[PDB]
Amino acid sequence: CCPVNWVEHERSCYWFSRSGKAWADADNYCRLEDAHLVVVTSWEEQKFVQHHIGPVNTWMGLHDQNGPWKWVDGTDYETGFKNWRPEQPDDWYGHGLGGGEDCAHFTDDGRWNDDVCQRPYRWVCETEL
Ligand SMILES: [Ca+2]
Ligand SMILES: [Ca+2]
Ligand SMILES: [Ca+2]
Repeated sequence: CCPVNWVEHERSCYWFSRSGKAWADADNYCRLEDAHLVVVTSWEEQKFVQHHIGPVNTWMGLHDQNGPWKWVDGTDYETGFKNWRPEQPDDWYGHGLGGGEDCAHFTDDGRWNDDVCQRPYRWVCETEL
């Protein structure tokens, strides 16, 4: 069973924030719930998450902080589902905040973008039943 206020979908429980945090803080929040930032592995799961977040920048459990792109729960990135907006990920430095872009988020249309990990975005936690 999923906890109260969590949403069950295909053997996973999801929690959709209605507040924003920097990626590291969202990551910590999910771990303290015995969960992890959402790991998207199919078009079905992608459509499900999109439905609940709406047209809002939302962090997921995908990052390339100090190494290649990796899912927070160990799921393989190279052989897995991807939904990047064409021309992403670009590791952009042009925001002028220092560094590239190391954290993935759903954009307003659901396609993914890599962005500055310090930005405060909403987030999604996931746990597997
Ligand atoms: Ca998942
Ligand atoms: Ca990067
Ligand atoms: Ca980008």
